[PDB]
Amino acid sequence: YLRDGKSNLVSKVVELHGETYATTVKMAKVKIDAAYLETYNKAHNTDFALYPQDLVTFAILTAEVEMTIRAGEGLQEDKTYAIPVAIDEDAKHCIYLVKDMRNAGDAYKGEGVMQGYLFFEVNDVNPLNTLSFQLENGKLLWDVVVLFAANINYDAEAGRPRVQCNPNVQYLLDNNETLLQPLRRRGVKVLLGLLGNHDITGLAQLSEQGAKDFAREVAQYCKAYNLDGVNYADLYSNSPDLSNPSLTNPSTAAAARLCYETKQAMPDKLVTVFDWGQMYGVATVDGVDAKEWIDIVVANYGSAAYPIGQMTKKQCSGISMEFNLGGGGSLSASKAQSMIDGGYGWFMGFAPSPAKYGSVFSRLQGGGEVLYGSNVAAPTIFYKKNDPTPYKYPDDL
Ligand SMILES: CC(=O)N[C@@H]1[C@@H](O)[C@H](O[C@@H]2O[C@H](CO)[C@@H](O[C@@H]3O[C@H](CO[C@H]4O[C@H](CO[C@H]5O[C@H](CO)[C@@H](O)[C@H](O)[C@@H]5O[C@H]5O[C@H](CO)[C@@H](O)[C@H](O)[C@@H]5O)[C@@H](O)[C@H](O[C@H]5O[C@H](CO)[C@@H](O)[C@H](O)[C@@H]5O[C@H]5O[C@H](CO)[C@@H](O)[C@H](O)[C@@H]5O)[C@@H]4O)[C@@H](O)[C@H](O[C@H]4O[C@H](CO)[C@@H](O)[C@H](O)[C@@H]4O[C@H]4O[C@H](CO)[C@@H](O)[C@H](O)[C@@H]4O[C@H]4O[C@H](CO)[C@@H](O)[C@H](O)[C@@H]4O)[C@@H]3O)[C@H](O)[C@H]2NC(C)=O)[C@@H](CO)O[C@H]1NC(=O)C[C@H](N)C(=O)O
Repeated sequence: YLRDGKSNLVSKVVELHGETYATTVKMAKVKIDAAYLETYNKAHNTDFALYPQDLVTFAILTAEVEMTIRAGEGLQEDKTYAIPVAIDEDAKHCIYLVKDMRNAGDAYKGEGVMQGYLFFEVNDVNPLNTLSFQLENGKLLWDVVVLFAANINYDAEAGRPRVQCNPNVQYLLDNNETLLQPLRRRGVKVLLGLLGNHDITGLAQLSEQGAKDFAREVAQYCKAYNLDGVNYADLYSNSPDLSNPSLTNPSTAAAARLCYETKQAMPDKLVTVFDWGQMYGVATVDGVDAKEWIDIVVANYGSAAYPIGQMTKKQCSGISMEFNLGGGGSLSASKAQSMIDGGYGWFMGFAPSPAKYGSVFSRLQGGGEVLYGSNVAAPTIFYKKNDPTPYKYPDDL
């Protein structure tokens, strides 16, 4: 089979932060197969446009061949383009999903650095508070943020599980242009959190068909509200009704099915998991390795995440900080160096709030110098719930 040589993935998202991106295609010759894009889009129910062929150069396989992707100027941003490359019948193709991020760089801290993953308890805290967190050199600390959380619940009137949004979640989605998109314009990836919610449905207990449908609903939410993917957290569900065709016995295999189907439905977006309950641990679905469908795994406070399948620690958190309750440690110089030495890709934080910024920022001292050459700066603004106005920190608290 054919795959991208650097990631070993048959489907690879490329974010352009400069004018060029170089990789290999690994198996003969390779070619861009524009006709296949219709087949790919039909299979995934996607609508990616073909990346301009004149921007892609191959150095015949030597088997591998160098491929360079150049950034262009005619294209629409916040849009994913495709490079379908062709040498079972699937093993004849791989795909690059290309996004130009040159103008949405404020969270991009460089190649090979650790990245931040932050959950907001949106019942209480405006996610615009992401903007309170910058390094002294102006970069935004938190590459990825989660709206914690929409729920999975049974819709009795429709006879199926659904995404169920409480009034706070729904208000953010309804107001996404003013309360979520300002983050995306600056390069932050905004994920919808999904969480169990005290009925027969759960993220690790959907049947195969139930998981396919719920995955497709989650993808529809991410498309409609212009979001960047999902986090799944398998907590708070009750025992399933095994007589219900949408449900099955809770298991890591059922959870993996949901993750796999979600990536299939939104292959250019992030599929991420909290490692708790039955949400994580099975490394293959339908012969496809987990590196292709778990982009980020974050662990419970006080633990580090671990990779499965072909994943590495680059897809894993090395620290998880509970910013409301205090546990999980600090992102100190010594911890930052430890995590780099261990090859971890992420640090996770949960439930920061402006009233506790003294605590939160105390726990971010020293680490930024090690990770980025620039410490986290003291905050000067904050946001109130549901209010787009930047307020002065700490005076306006
Ligand atoms: C058990 C245990 O412990 N567990 C644990 C877990 O938890 C974890 O997890 C993880 O972590 C984190 C932490 O860290 C978390 O978070 C958390 O969570 C929690 C829980 O939650 C859940 O639940 C709840 C409750 O529920 C119940 O109730 C209700 C009413 O109330 C109802 O409705 C329901 O239904 C339920 O009931 C039912 O069931 C039950 C049982 O279950 C029974 O009993 C009954 O009968 C019935 O049936 C809820 O609420 C929640 O939900 C919510 O939210 C979400 C988000 O979050 C969403 O999604 C949803 O939707 C919801 O919302 C909505 O609704 C509500 C109501 O409900 C409203 O209100 C709203 O608005 C909306 O609408 C879930 O489900 C919780 O609790 C917590 O919370 C807290 O925090 C936060 C922040 O973070 C805030 O925001 C809040 O508010 C709160 O706060 C509070 O608290 C705190 C402390 O804690 C503080 O800080 C503050 O300040 C406050 O305070 C106050 O209060 C308190 C009391 O509470 C007192 O104390 C004080 O004094 C004051 O007053 C949080 O959220 C999470 O989840 C996770 N994460 C992730 C990432 O995922 C785990 C792991 O870590 O771990 C565990 N543990 C263990 O495991 C241990 C072992 N076992 C040993 O042994 O060790």
